Amino acid sequence: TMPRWVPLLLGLLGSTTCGMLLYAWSVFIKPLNAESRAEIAMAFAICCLIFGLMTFPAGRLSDKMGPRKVVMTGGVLLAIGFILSGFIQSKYQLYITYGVIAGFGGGMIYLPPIATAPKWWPDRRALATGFAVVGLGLGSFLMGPLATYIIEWRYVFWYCGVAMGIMALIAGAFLEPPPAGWKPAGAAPKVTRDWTYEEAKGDTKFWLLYLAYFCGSFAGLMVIGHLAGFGRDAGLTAMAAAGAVSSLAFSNAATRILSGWFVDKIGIRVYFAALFALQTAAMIAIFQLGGSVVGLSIVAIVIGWNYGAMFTLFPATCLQFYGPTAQGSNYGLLFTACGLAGFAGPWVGGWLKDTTGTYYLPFLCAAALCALGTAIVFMTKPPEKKHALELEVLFQ
Ligand SMILES: CCCCCCCCCO[C@@H]1O[C@H](CO)[C@@H](O)[C@H](O)[C@H]1O
Ligand SMILES: CCCCCCCCCO[C@@H]1O[C@H](CO)[C@@H](O)[C@H](O)[C@H]1O
Ligand SMILES: CCCCCCCCCO[C@@H]1O[C@H](CO)[C@@H](O)[C@H](O)[C@H]1O
Ligand SMILES: O=C(O)c1ccccc1S
Ligand SMILES: [Hg+2]
Ligand SMILES: [Hg+2]
Ligand SMILES: [Hg+2]
Ligand SMILES: [Hg+2]
Ligand SMILES: [Hg+2]
Ligand SMILES: [Hg+2]
Ligand SMILES: [Hg+2]
Repeated sequence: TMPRWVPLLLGLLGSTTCGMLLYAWSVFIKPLNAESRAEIAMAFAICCLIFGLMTFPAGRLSDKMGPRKVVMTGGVLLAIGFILSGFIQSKYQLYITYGVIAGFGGGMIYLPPIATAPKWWPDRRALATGFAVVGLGLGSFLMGPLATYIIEWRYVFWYCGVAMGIMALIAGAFLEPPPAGWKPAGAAPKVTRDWTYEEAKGDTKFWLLYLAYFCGSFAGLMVIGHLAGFGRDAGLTAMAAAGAVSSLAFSNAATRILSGWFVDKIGIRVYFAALFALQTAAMIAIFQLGGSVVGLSIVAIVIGWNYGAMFTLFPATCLQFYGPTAQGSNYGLLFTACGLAGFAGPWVGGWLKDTTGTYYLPFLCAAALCALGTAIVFMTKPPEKKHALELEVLFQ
């Protein structure tokens, strides 16, 4: 049929499309304001909400009618989203074009490779997931310099939108699970089977993981935007604080592959719980390390490592608990937690800071959420593997 590393390249393409989506708004704040900063950020808020919710229908549709159709619809929708975002005049115009259309298309791109790629790597599920999610830490390294080039803004929307449409159409074009029979390899039994979606959705462990995903995502999104202002409040220059926090991008991208590889070799739960614990420690430690370039860098690298790991390790966990046949539907549901979090978290962090005027409230709230997540992730072990009596009774 085809070499099983191609779905990795596909997930990389799709997720890199998605990372470009996530990166664009940051470069658009100054150009758009040139023609309120909060008023712009509402478009990114809608983008995060629509993306995170639409993974759910994208996952159900991928499981029902295959991932090719969904990734390609998402590519057309996101391409239209960006290209129409270029021909805008109002704020509501941007909300619609970028927040809704683009978020819809991007979510439909994002989910199906995460579900599909591991099916090709039953030997390396987490690493395959990682390739399907690693593009989201690559948007900067590809788009950023060229973005600055073309700005020095409508052109960035139009041209990047075309490029993303093409990458998503290619990534979806060649994307599909392995054929039903053969799995890519190199007295009566007791036949088990993967969980159905209705069975997993009704499982309590699913909702404990859901809660842990919400906590981790919410903490990261509530503080990440504040790291550099923490540094400037401690006496650093804007440029020095900014340099320091920028290392976070490197660690956020690398963790998606590295954690996947690591938990493939040794297992998920304790490493994942360790990453959560370390994130909790970082939310507290910033008050001691955050006032110097080297210290603020260490905190940024740790936070990024932990945060990014979430997006390989939650699907890897979900895959371990319930199996791969319904991974589109199960992970589509579960990601809606990061959907709600990306909607509301950044706003909450800003509001707590303003309320007290200080970074104690958001950082300690985020440390509490990561503590809850540590407990949930560490104590939650996989559920009973299901018994397939309706197949078991075929053996004479
Ligand atoms: C934003 C953080 C909130 C995460 C936790 C949300 C709990 C929502 C309730 O879940 C319910 O649990 C039952 C079994 O436990 C299921 O049978 C039922 O179908 C499901 O609706
Ligand atoms: C900054 C912290 C980095 C993570 C270091 C913790 C690695 C955990 C290794 O323990 C292993 O975990 C597996 C279960 O998941 C099992 O094989 C077994 O219980 C144990 O051998
Ligand atoms: C002195 C004021 C209180 C400080 C310590 C408690 C912080 C309570 C803020 O609530 C926040 O609201 C979000 C709403 O979605 C939830 O995610 C979550 O429960 C929590 O992060
Ligand atoms: O990895 C993701 O998919 C993500 C989702 C929502 C917000 C930020 C990110 S970085
Ligand atoms: Hg957002
Ligand atoms: Hg988005
Ligand atoms: Hg976290
Ligand atoms: Hg999210
Ligand atoms: Hg708090
Ligand atoms: Hg909190
Ligand atoms: Hg809460």
